[PDB]
Amino acid sequence: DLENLYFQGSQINQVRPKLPLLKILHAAGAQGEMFTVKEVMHYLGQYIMVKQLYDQQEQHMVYCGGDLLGELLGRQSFSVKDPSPLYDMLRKNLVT
Ligand SMILES: COc1ccc(C2=N[C@@H](c3ccc(Cl)cc3)[C@@H](c3ccc(Cl)cc3)N2C(=O)N2CCNC(=O)C2)c(OC(C)C)c1
Repeated sequence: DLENLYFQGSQINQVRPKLPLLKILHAAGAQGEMFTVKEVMHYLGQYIMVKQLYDQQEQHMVYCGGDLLGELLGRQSFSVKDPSPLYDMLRKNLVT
């Protein structure tokens, strides 16, 4: 089966975060250094919640400036409604 052959070694698609992003996931309670992209998103959400980087009024708004997360994103702020910067950062900080 060629479809089986193609997908072998590639059915979970784990990533190894680059060291600064790994430190963020660890601060949100992650362990080890291999994750699914779904796990990375869970831990990043948790990180923002535990470091209180969101705005209690406009909870879609993240103020990451002066946090390690802001350094990785190259931003002072972002909205979960317009998550382009997060896509960019994860493309650069997740290794297959
Ligand atoms: C209107 O209020 C909302 C609405 C949605 C999100 C959100 N939306 C989820 C989400 C957003 C963008 C992408 Cl690309 C993926 C997932 C996910 C998330 C995951 C990673 C990051 Cl870096 C930020 C947010 N994410 C969350 O982490 N949420 C889910 C909703 N409530 C929560 O308890 C936490 C949200 O996130 C806060 C952490 C800012 C707040």
